[PDB]
Amino acid sequence: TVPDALKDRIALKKTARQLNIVYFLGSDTEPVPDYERRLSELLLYLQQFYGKEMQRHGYGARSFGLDIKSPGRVNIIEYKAKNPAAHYPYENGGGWKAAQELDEFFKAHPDRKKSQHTLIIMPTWNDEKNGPDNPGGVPFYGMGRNCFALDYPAFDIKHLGQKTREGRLLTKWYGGMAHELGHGLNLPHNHQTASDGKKYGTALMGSGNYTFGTSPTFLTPASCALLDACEVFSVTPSQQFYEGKPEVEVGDVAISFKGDQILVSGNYKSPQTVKALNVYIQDPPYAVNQDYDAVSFSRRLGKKSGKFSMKIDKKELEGLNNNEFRISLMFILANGLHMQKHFTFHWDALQDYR
Ligand SMILES: [Zn+2]
Ligand SMILES: [Zn+2]
Repeated sequence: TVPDALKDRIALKKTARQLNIVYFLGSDTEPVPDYERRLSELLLYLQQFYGKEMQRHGYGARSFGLDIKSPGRVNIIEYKAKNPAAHYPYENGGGWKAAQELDEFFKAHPDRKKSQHTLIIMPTWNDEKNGPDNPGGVPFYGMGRNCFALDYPAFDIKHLGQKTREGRLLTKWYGGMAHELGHGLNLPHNHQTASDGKKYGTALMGSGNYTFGTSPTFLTPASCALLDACEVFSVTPSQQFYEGKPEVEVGDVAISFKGDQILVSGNYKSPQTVKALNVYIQDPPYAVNQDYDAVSFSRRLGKKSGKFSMKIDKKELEGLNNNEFRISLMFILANGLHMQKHFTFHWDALQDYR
């Protein structure tokens, strides 16, 4: 009743909002057997991973909230869809179609919606391409505050880390869920620093979807700074999330290069508290799926206005190898919105900025 992988687990702080879990069934789709237990175990272990990382970074035992209906059992919404499975495929807006239908379901049942974040899980298609040994066919990506992942018969934590086809399949699809959930929880891609890579392994939002459960995987300071400002990690019920627009004035920005060091400083002013500054340094190209390489840093601010100061060591920029690089400054607000400013440089023609 308790898998071995959950025997080591921490008590977590109650949160003001919880991640919704929807098991999304096409009108012609049968659940994968034993999904309530299998997915509860996997989700509770995922919750442990995120909560232990938040604690290790100084935020206390805070994870994404889950609605628990009995010991070891998540309150999963089993949703029977209006249309057959073929109507909500990975491609061509299948995920948006599912999400719109769930918007209708939550409008008609607002008691069952516990936050603005939802993880939708669909069973694998079973055809000539996909099946229990090669899951796929369904949405599998982040979509705003929503994210999509899948289920299949061996999607069971008992295989975690095992040197078997089931174990390798699990790290692929469980690591995948962990990473897509990160996107759903407002996380962009980022890469571990050189020092963190040596101590803690592979960043989950970098290539950690390939390592989760098999080799050491972790969450960066910058990811934890965003989770600190994510609705389902809130221990402050007075705080409302994601309303309005990010309003930050950023002035007197200086970026200077002195030996091996990158100096970043400036001032900020917001009507909201500014929780933190994340700094991302990456090689081109810069699209939202060409940024697995962005090495990230974070600094706590915690005021509505003030100055920021940061020295970044170039030797921590593990993996970067382009003459051209971009520094992004991301200001994270208390309501979970953020704004960014970008600056591009060239190592062979380094120009201090303002
Ligand atoms: Zn991703
Ligand atoms: Zn890049």
